[PDB]
Amino acid sequence: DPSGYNPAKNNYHPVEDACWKPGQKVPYLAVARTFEKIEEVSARLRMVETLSNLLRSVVALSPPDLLPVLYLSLNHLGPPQQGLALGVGDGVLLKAVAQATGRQLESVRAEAAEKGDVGLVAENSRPPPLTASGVFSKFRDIARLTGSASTAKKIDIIKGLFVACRHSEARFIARSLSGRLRLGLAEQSVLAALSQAVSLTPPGQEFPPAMVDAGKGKTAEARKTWLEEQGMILKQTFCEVPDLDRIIPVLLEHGLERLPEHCKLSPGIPLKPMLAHPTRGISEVLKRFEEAAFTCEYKYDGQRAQIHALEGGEVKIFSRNQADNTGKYPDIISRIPKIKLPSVTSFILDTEAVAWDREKKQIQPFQVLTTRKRKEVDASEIQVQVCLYAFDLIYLNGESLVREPLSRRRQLLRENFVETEGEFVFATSLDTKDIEQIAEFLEQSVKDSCEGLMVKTLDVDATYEIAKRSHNWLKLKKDYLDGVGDTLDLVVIGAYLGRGKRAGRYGGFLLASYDEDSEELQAICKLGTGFSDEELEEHHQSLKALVLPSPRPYVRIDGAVIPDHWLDPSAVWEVKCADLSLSPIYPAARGLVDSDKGISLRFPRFIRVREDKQPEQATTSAQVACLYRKQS
DNA sequence: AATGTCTGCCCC
DNA sequence: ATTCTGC
DNA sequence: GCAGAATGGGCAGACATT
Ligand SMILES: *OP(=O)(O)OC[C@H]1O[C@@H](n2cnc3c(N)ncnc32)[C@H](O)[C@@H]1O
Repeated sequence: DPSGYNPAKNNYHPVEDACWKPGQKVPYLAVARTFEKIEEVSARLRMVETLSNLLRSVVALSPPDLLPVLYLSLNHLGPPQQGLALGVGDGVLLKAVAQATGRQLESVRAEAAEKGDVGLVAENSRPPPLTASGVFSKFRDIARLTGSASTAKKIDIIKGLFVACRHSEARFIARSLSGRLRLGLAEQSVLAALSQAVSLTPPGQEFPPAMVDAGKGKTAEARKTWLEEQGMILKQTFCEVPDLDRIIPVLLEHGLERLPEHCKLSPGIPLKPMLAHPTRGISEVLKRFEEAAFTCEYKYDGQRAQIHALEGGEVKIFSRNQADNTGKYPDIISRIPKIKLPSVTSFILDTEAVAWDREKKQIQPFQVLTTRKRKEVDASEIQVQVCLYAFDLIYLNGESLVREPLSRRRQLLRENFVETEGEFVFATSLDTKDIEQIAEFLEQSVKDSCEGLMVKTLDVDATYEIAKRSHNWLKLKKDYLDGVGDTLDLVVIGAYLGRGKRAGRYGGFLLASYDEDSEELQAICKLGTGFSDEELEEHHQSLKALVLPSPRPYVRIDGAVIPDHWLDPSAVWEVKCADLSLSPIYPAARGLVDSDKGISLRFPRFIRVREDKQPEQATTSAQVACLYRKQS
C-alpha cells in the first residue's frame, strides 16, 4: 500500500520497497510521501537520497512516468522556453478549496493566512487513486485553458483533484498549484537526485533489472567521487540544455555517460546565464580576485536578452529565465544583419536590452522599458526603442565558447560584431587593477544612467561554465556600500501574516513616510527582507501591543494591500533602497512630482531599528520628493 | 466598451 | 530583485 | 559558499465584472 511507502528507508530496494508494481502507473501518493520524507529533514544530502530512491523505482518500474515525476518535484510544467503557466493564484485556488469542502471562501482565506500554508487547509477540510502522470497531465490541462469562462473550468479540475486525494496528496497538490512547494529541495537537488538514480539504477534493463545498485561494488570513497563525476556530467549538460524534454529520452535510451554526445549547446535552445554575486566595496573585489586580472563594465538597467542566431538565419531571443521573448523584440530581429559581419553564420550573444530615447540619444529608466508590449508585437507599433548593450559571446559559427576564457570571448565579440550608436554597442569597459580609477569608474557609471559596475576576471576562472560556478561575476552597486546608498526612516503602520518559513508571525510590513503638510502618514512600500530570523521575532514581540482593530484616520494607504494587522504608528525603521520610482498605488508624496502618482522604493530592505526617532521625525514626504528628483 | 482584479518557471 | 540560514 | 526560500515595486495581458 502506497501509504506505508518509505523512500527514506535504509537499504532501500527500488523494486521490493517500491509501493507499486512493475509497468503500473506511478501513484501520486508515492510522490507525496517522498515529499513528506524530504520535508522531514534539512540536510540536502539526506533529501537527495530520499528523492533518489523514488526516481530509481520509477526508472526500474515505470520509465515513462520519470519525466512527469521530475517536473512534479521541480514544480514546473515543462521547458521554460515553451511558457506553460498555470494561471492559478491564491484566489482561484482558495475558491477551489472552498467549493470542494462547501466551506465559506472567507473562512478558508482566513485559515490560509493564519497557518501560512494553503495545503494544510486543503487536506484537513476534505474515485480512482491519483497517479503522478495523471496529476501532472491535469496540471497541464489547467495551464492550457484560455478565453472567457476559463477560470471556471480551472476550478472544476482542481476540485476533481481534491475529491480524489488521499492522506497527504491534497497538501502537495495545493502547494504545487500556488507555486510554493517549499520542500527544501529544488533544481540543483533534483538534478543531483537524478544523476544518483540513473547511476545506481541504470535505465534500459530487461525486467527484472539485474543491476539494482551499481555502487555496492565500490568503496564508500569511490562511490562518492563517482557520483560527483556523474553529477557534473548531468549539470554541465543541463546548464547548456536546461530542457528535460530533450535529456530524459536521451538518458533513458543512451545512459548518462553518452549524454554530452546527444544533448549539446546550440543556438535555438536557451542556456543557463552567468549570474553575479554582490560585492560590498572595491577592496572586497581585489580580495576575491586576489591576483587575477579583471575588467569593469557598466551595469545597464534593463532586461537581459540572450540572442540566438541559428544556421540559415532564424533568430530567437530568450530572457534571463529561458523565457521566449522573440516576439517581443521584432525591431531587434530586423537589425541582426546590421550587427554581425557577413562571415558570421551563427552565434549566441549575452546583451542587456535598454530603453533608448532616439530624440535625446540617452538611456531611459528601466520603468520606460517595462511599458513595451510583450506578445505578438508589430515593428511599426513600437514606441519604446531598445538599444542592445552586448557584453559576452557564448557561441560563434558553430563553435561553443563556454569553456573559453573571457579575454578570447570578448575579443571575438568585438572583432565579429559592428557597433551602431543607439542600437547595438559593446558595454563600456575598463581593464585595470588600479584601485583609484575603479572608484572613479563606478562614480562615472552612475552618472551615465547605470546601476553600477560588473567586475569579471579575464583569464583566471573566467569561463562560462555555470555548472562549475553559477555566480562567477561580481556586481558592484552604489547601494551596496555601507554609507553611500540612500537610507530612509519609515514608520511601521501595518503587518502581513507570513507564509512558509514566516508562518505564525509577520513576514512583511507596511511602511509610511510623514507628510508634514497634511500631518498624515503616507504608505510608501512594504518590507519583507533585511532582518534576521531573530530580528524578525523581536519585531513580532514589540509590534504585538501596537495592534489595532481599525486603522487610524491620519494613515492613508490608498491602493496598497490592506495589512492583516493594523499597527499603531510607533516604530521607526531605517530602510535602504537602490532607487525611487513613481507608484501607481502608493500615496507617499503624491502631487509633489506627478499629479496622480506617488513614490515608492525599489528593492527596500530593513537595516536597523531607529529607537531615537518618533513618527513625526521620520523622513518627510517632501524629502522623498527631493530624492526622486536627485536621480535626474 | 469601459472598468476592476488578479497573475506571472514576469521583469527587475 | 535583496537578504538571511543550515549545511 | 552553495541552495533554498522568505520577501520587494511595477508593468502588460488576461480575464471578470459592470
Ligand atoms: O542584480 P543582478 O544580479 O540581477 O544583476 C545581474 C544582471 O545585470 C544585467 N547586466 C547589465 N549589464 C551587464 C554587464 N555588462 N554584464 C553582465 N550583466 C549585466 C544582466 O541582465 C544580469 O542579469
